[PDB]
Amino acid sequence: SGFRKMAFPSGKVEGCMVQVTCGTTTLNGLWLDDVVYCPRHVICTSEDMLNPNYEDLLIRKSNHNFLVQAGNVQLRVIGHSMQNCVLKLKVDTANPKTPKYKFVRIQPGQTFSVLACYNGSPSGVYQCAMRPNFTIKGSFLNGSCGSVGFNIDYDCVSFCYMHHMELPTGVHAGTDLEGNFYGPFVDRQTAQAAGTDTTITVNVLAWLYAAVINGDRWFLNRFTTTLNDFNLVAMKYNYEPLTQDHVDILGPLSAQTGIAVLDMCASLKELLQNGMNGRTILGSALLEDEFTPFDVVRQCSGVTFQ
Amino acid sequence: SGFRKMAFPSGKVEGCMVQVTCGTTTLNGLWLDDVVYCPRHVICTSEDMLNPNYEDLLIRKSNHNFLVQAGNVQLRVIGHSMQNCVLKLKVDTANPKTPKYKFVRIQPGQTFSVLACYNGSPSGVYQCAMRPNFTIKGSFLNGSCGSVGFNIDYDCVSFCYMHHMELPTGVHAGTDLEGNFYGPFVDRQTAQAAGTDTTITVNVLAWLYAAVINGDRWFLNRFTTTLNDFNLVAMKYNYEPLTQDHVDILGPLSAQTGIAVLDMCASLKELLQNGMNGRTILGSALLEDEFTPFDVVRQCSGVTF
Ligand SMILES: CC(C)(C)c1ccc(N(Cc2cc(Cl)cs2)C(=O)Cc2cncc3ccccc23)cc1
Ligand SMILES: CC(C)(C)c1ccc(N(Cc2cc(Cl)cs2)C(=O)Cc2cncc3ccccc23)cc1
Repeated sequence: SGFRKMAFPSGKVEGCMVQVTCGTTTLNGLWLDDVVYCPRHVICTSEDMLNPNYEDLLIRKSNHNFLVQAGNVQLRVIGHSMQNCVLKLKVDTANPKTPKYKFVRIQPGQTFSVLACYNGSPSGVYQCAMRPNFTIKGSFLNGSCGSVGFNIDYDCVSFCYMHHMELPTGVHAGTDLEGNFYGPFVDRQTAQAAGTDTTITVNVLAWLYAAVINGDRWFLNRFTTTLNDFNLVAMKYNYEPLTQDHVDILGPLSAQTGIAVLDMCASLKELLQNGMNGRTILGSALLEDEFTPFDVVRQCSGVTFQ
Repeated sequence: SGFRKMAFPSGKVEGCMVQVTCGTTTLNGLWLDDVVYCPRHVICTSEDMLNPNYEDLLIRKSNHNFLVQAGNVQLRVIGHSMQNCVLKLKVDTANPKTPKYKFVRIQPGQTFSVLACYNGSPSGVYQCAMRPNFTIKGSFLNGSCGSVGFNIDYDCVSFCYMHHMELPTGVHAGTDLEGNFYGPFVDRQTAQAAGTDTTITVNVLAWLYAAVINGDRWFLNRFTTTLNDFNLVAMKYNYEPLTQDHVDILGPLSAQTGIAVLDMCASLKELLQNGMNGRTILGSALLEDEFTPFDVVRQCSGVTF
């Protein structure tokens, strides 16, 4: 029993964190094979960040202007290039602790684990969701840039996030490991604002199934709904539209609990209309939307990573 | 900025997890130097669990009745002893991945990271508090027994918890790594229940200071309180007493924010009286009590390992 915000064990990614220094700017990099990945703004001064020309800034740097530390052991940079908003430093040494890995770009609604790092040392690990406005509600302090987000699937680490910036509301923005930003943001110090955020409907349904599996059933009801009628109500409360694909993905949880997806949709419709009436679900007074259907299955069926 | 329930990186503990099998029972063990630690109930049948005599059950075992697996590597057991409710299996090989470590017993209110494991493989990591009733609100399924709780300071892992059992409310009970149970619990399938749980007051105050540090002050008020008047009110909402020791521990956060401890106590009294009125504090509609004052400082000052 029990249901907790659960991160993947961080060990395989701990092996890959390094410190990258360029001038008086120190942040985190990700060392895989003979390449170190980090945000390209590492080459920028505070004054540079206002209107940076990254091509021109990089053209002026040599390999030896970049100090890479792996624990307290110096890696020699033998090459540098830019892919979109990430810097790739080629180093003389392949990382012996390099795990099996892919670079994956995730969809809004999908979750991942963050290894928060400072000076190339891991501080801590937590679970996050890519919001529909392409931001994450993280815990990052000055020096966290180059901290990575990952999912572990079977034997393989899937890196999906690199941290670049904090927005003025205190939410966070970054890229995939190919340097492509999630959301309509740029790596410049300029007025940038998170768009209006919505609730991740398929995840709230997943979390209601988690509640049922943990013996909390007060919200279930005799009513049903069509997909269309559910979406007409849900959109009024700033909930993402629920697709047929969402319904199919919730198939395994529906089968395990014996509650049809559209019956759980009918339960949610009444919760949105009526509220909770001062009751709670899995120790929360709000409807939680940062657990995916896979997250609920993994934690409720005890899948491990080796 | 931002504030999140944060576990310690689990790498140093991942290196130490093994599978222990005895008969039809498989659970997790902790391999440090040439010893494997696991719950002693590994030597029990389902029938054995109501009134086991562990001295009698253990004296009937040989070294080779214990199958220890570290990945694909069979470890040979060359000895076994019992310390309270943990089994210590002596193995032929010292763990090359053994970190610097200590065995510590924590107090109620203190937090730690859990590496949840099945068949000696890590599933997941989360942050926990030892509740005042000496239980933890974990996420553990059959096979999780021998999963460990830890705090990391510098390079040193301090192991404070081993998982033994699930209570009927769905909360969890276990031991320190000397085999002494937290609370009045025993390793028998006899009926035992969690005592009435209370809110960890000093941690709620710590978390209110975190909210201030992250630029949220809507919940503050013009009032103060005496310690005694705070405790008479907070006990009526099932909150732990706040001691002078608790007040002193909140000293650094009080100094950093310029909000006196008893002023924050006054704020908490009104939050319990009024609720949130459809607002949140650090993205929560409830008052969070699983962050210690040290946890708030660590996460707001960016400490690494
Ligand atoms: C390298 C230089 C000059 C040094 C630098 C680099 C990055 C930052 N910023 C601002 C921006 C980054 C992007 Cl990308 C667009 S604005 C940050 O957001 C850094 C940052 C990231 N995460 C959490 C933060 C918390 C506090 C302060 C800054 C934080 C500022 C200076
Ligand atoms: C060895 C044998 C038969 C194999 C065995 C060993 C232990 C268990 N128990 C019951 C107890 C443990 C303790 Cl200590 C007292 S009762 C558990 O509580 C296991 C357990 C732990 N954590 C989560 C659980 C969730 C569901 C079911 C059991 C869970 C049952 C069988």
